[PDB]
Amino acid sequence: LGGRCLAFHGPLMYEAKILKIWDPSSKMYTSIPEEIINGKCFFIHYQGWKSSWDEWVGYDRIRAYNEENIAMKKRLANEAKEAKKSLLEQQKKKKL
DNA sequence: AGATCACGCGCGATATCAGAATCCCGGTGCCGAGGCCGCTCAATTGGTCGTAGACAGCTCTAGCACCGCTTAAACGCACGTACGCGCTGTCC
Repeated sequence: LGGRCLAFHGPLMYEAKILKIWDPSSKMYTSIPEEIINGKCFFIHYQGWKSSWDEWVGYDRIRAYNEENIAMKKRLANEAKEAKKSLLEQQKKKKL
């Protein structure tokens, strides 16, 4: 509770802080979409964003705040920007 | 080669998907304002006396006015150069 974590949104990562941890067994959260209500999900406030973007995320969309996940986030950002540059270059080439 | 139609790209406008901040509407508790009461000090009433200001007469200084010359300064004109202003790009 309150620890730092990395969360999925699209093909990119975003640093977030856990505000609520949901325990489906006891039906309570320590301080919900049906597809994650059954399992242990977490309410997270994303670093660098407003409270309006706070959301519940399951285990699939979350990762521990470690070196490996930070590096994987950096790789995702790098491949995303590379893809955008490639798409722009392809459009430019198609234009001539 | 030129004109018309269709497709693609670029730009403008509206909408919108949102989400952000502000304004608004309602309930609530408050304390700040308006009011009444009592007391007293400052304003009003009455009177005096004296000097400050109002008024008339006179004086003469200064303001106004006028004229005429002469000549410093304003007005006018022209060339041009350098400063204002617009546009553009970069960096912070």
